[PDB]
This record gives sequence, C-alpha cells and structure tokens, in this order.
Amino acid sequence: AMGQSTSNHLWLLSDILGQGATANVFRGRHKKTGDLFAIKVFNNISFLRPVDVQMREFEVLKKLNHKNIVKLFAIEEETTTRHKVLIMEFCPCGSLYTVLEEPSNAYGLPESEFLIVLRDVVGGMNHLRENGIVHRDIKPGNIMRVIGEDGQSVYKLTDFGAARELGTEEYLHPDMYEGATVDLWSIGVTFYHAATGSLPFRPFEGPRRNKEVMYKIITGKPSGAISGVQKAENGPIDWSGDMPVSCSLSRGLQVLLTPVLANILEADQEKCWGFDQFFAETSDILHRMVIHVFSLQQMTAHKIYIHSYNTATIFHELVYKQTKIISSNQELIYEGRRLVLEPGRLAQHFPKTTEENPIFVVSREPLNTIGLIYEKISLPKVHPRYDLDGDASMAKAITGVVCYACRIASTLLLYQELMRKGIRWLIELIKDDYNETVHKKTEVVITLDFCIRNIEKTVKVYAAELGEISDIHTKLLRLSSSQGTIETSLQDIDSRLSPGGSLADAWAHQEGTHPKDRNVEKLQVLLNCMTEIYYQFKKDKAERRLAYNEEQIHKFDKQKLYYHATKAMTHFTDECVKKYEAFLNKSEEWIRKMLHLRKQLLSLTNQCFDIEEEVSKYQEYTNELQET
Ligand SMILES: CC(C)Oc1cncnc1-c1ccc2c(c1)N[C@@H](Nc1cc([C@@H](C)N3CCN(C(=O)CC(F)(F)F)CC3)ccn1)N2
Repeated sequence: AMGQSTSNHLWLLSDILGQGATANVFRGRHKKTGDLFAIKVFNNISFLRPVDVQMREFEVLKKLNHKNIVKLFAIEEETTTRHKVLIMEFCPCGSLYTVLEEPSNAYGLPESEFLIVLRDVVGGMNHLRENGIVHRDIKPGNIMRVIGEDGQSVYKLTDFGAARELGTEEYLHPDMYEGATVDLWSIGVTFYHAATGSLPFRPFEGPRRNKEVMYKIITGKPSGAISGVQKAENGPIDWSGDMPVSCSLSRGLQVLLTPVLANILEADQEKCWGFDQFFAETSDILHRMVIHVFSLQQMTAHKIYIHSYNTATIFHELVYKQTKIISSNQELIYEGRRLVLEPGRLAQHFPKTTEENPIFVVSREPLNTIGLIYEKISLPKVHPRYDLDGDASMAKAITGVVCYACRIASTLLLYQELMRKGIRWLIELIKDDYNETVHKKTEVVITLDFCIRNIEKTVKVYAAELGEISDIHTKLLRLSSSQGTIETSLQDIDSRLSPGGSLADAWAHQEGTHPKDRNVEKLQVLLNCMTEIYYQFKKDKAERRLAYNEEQIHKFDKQKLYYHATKAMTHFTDECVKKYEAFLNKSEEWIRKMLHLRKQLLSLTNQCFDIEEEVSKYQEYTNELQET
C-alpha cells in the first residue's frame, strides 16, 4: 500500500527492520539501481534539528570506513515530510540477537562462530577508539550480521555516537544503572551471552518491578565471578567464576576467556582492565591456532590453543593442564603412525589436525576414563494456556534443549568412532614393537647359538680350562635356555595380538553406535519439525491475536511439539546414551588389558636386550685369547 520516498531511495513502511527511540529503519532500495540499503528515517526530529552539528557529525561518520562497521552511505531528507534519512548498507541476516533466538544457540554459539564475533567486535570497537568515538551500548540487538565472500559471517557495529545531545538495562554498568571498565562491561555481558546462550546476572522472575535485587547482584559481585543467579523467588545467589557445562566451547578456550570476563566485569576501576590490556589479551587469544588432541585412554577430546611460534615443551605442559599427563610419558600417534616431536619444534610445522583426525595421546601409566561429561537437561512443562507469548518462549526453550541433546549425541558418536580407530591403530603399532622385539632378538639368537658351538667344538679340536670351559658352556646354555624361556612368552602375547586374542577391537565394532544407525539425523528430523513451529509462534505472536482456525491449529501444533520432543529424547537416552555408557564400560577394561600387555612385553624386550650384553662379552672375551 502506502510507502514514503526520497530523492534517491524509496521503501514501504510495511517492510520494517528496526524500531528505535529516535528513528525507524526499513528495508529500502535505490530509485535507479534497485540495491538494498537500510533506511533510517528519523522520527520526531524538530526540537533538535541541528542541521549545524549533526550535518558535520554524519558527514564524519560517512567517510569513517572499516570492514567491521556498518557503512553510512548518505544522509537525505524525505519528500513528503522534509525528514532526514540515513541510508546505510543492508545487513540481510539480522543481528546477533536474532541468532541467539535460534535454539541451536540457546546454550551458546558454536566455538567457531564465537571467535568470529569476538574478533569482529573488538576490531570494530577498536577502530572507533582510535578516532576517540566510543559506544558503551554495544548489544547483540545492535551487532548486525552479513555473510562474507567466504560464506562465514562478518559482524559489524551500527548505532553509536547517539549519546551526546539527547546502555541496555541488562547491559548497563552498576554505577550508571541508577573511565575504562564501564566501556568493557556491556561487551563482557555480550560475550557471556554468546558463549552460554543466556545472560550473566539473573533474578528469579527477571527484569521487572522486582529488579532492585538485580542491582544488588551487580553491586555484590565478589572476586572474579562472571555470573550470579538466584534459582528461587527471593532466594540466595548462586555465584560462579567459571562457565557452565552446557557451554559448547572447548575447555581450553574457557581457561583463556574466563580471566578476560572476570577482569572486565567489575565496578571498581581500581582492579579492572583498560582497553589496551583488553585489546592485548583477547587479540592474544585469536592469533593462537588450535591443535586437536584426543586422549584415548580417558576418551576426551581436546583443543590446545597455541601460538605458532611456541615450542612443543609448553605444548606438552599445556596438555598436562587439560589431561594432567606429564610431558615425558605423553606419546602421540598420528595417521596411525607414532609421532616424534622434538622438544623445540615450532607449532607452525606441526602436522595439520582436525577434530575428526587429531593427535591421539597415550600413556603407559593408568588413567581413569571420564568420557564426555555434559549436563543432563530434561524438558520443561507445557501449560495448556494459550498465551502465544508464553508458547513462543517455551518453544525456544524446549527446542533448544533437544538441540543440545542432538549436538552431544553427535559428539558421542564422534568419540566412539575416534576411539575405534585409535584402538585399532594402537595394537598394530604395539605389534610392530612385537615385530621388532623378535626382530632385534634374531640378531642375538643365531650369533649366540653358533657361538656356543665354536666353544663346544674347540673342546674336540683340542684339565684346567676344560673344567670351566664346560662352566662357561653351562652359562651359555643358561642364557640360550632363557632365550628359550622368554621366547615362549612372546608367542603367547602374539596369540592375543591375533584376531580373537582377547585384545581385538571386535567389541568396539558392536556395542556402541555407528553412523549406520543414523541416530543424529533422526533427531534433527524431529527437531526441524519443532523449530518451524517455533518460528511460527513468533509469527503468531507478532499478530498478537489470531483468527480461530489458526488458533486451533496452533493448539494442535503446540501439543505435537511436546510429543516430538519426548520421542527424540527417549530415543536419545534409551539408544544413544545407554549404548555409549556400555561402550565406555568395556573401554576401561580393554585398556587395562592392553597396558598390562604393554608392560610385560616391555620387560621381555629389555630382558632380550639384558641378554645381549652377556653375549657381547662372550663374543670376544673367550675368542680373545692372547698368544705369540
Ligand atoms: C535496529 C537499529 C539498531 O537499526 C539501526 C540503527 N541505527 C543504524 N543502523 C541500524 C541498522 C543498520 C542496518 C541494518 C539494520 C539496522 N537492520 C539491518 N537489517 C536487518 C535484517 C533483518 C533480517 C532478519 N531480515 C528480516 C526479513 N527481512 C525483511 O526485509 C523483512 C521486511 F521485508 F519486512 F523488511 C530481510 C532482513 C533483521 C533486522 N535487520 N540492517
């Protein structure tokens, strides 16, 4: 229907993207070119109208250009109203707030996506700081997303510098609710929200007329606690200086991210960081690369963040911080071959590793098997009330839980398939140690046997030495005999290394789950059915009221969403989880049987080397006879 216009651009007010206090932005096009731009039509601008200062202000912001900041192309005045309109580049993909509405990120964004936002936000925020311009109000609803040429998102800043001539309540700083840290506060709240999927400080009901408690939480924040939430009405505050279990981030990343947030989330400027320390420590985190490590004994995958110029000694040490294995017993395997790392080798030249093909870590010393430990979350109660707004929030919650369950279920299958290979490779590598012990033993055996005969023949070729010649002769059979006693014990190990030898991995090819089971794809089918219903309830919430037929289909759909969820989690716990714990139970035992075999065969190999010294002495010594 009706739609406003300008000299160069036009748009209909139906296509609405954002409703701000001073303005409204809609989806618009250029009057020749037809390209999309965001139209900021200023509403109620007369008592201001500083065509004096804002002219110069917006002209300055126009040429201000960077890849991580929304570009202001032009400022025009409307035809029908003489209103001033900023025309900016259109971000097709929404804001960070829109992505956090997605249930897949209800418990936090993917680790990779978190690094993109973090990198872009700081760089954009840093570009305005070099110009002195500073924001304070940075919020996911104010951080837009577009898709870059490489396909991965690029985040930009967009509605800053609007606080001089005339913070989100949840992202406000304690003293400003009623410098250096006051900047950094809303960003840390943003970063906690992108990693966890929820806000740091939460009263029980929430941000309403009982919001005085919230302010006490912020003002009562002890130490380097990054979060504080009361789980009951008017109850105590559960404080924590670490991140939750539902966090999709790797544990190695949390160790570096935690100090940043603890130091950038505190009201006192005495003990809190500046933009320089902040830019330094996070930029420190982004330049490090990731090397994927799977501890095969304990079944835990790891992401070690290292600078490319760091050595392999701190690498073993940092690995000790996550697997707690001392560097000298840590043994690496890669692409099924053992891997030798010099203590001073740089990380740039490490082999290329992924989570589906990492560097395995094995230890001779026993280690407990932990597995993936994630937080068990059940479904919430579905009320029969028709509150569409309530039905929408409940849809995001219940669908996000199954998203979490489906990611873990996808992680558990990865762990098993990874366990299965690392086990199959390990035995062929330890048998190579077995291929090598008889190996090196054959050098001793024929030299020894013939050596005894030369001494056993010289008695025929030719009282004093004859009595001991026999005695050395007894000892040479004492050792040829012991060469004979261990020889029997190594073929016994060979019977177990053989298929069906009580060490085979056939158990691993049976108990757990496989991609052939297709258990993860099955849950995404039901989970997709649920999200469209979710995005539909938002669409019904936007109407505020629905016609009759649609309200009853909405009541039909809201009930199938519960039935879908129960169907998936039941398939999750009764098939995927249980068959995983059974694969984990038989996993600790087989390593015990493998590490036991590795220590005995170990000894037999040194006993064979133990013996080599004895035949190296009799090799010479007695043939070492001196004579004119
Ligand atoms: C909101 C306030 C902070 O906004 C500003 C304030 N100050 C300065 N700049 C901005 C500013 C600048 C650039 C842009 C935005 C805001 N919003 C942004 N794009 C968009 C895209 C979207 C995404 C979900 N899709 C929605 C469907 N869809 C439409 O077209 C529907 C239609 F057809 F009905 F329109 C295509 C777009 C959402 C929100 N913003 N792009």
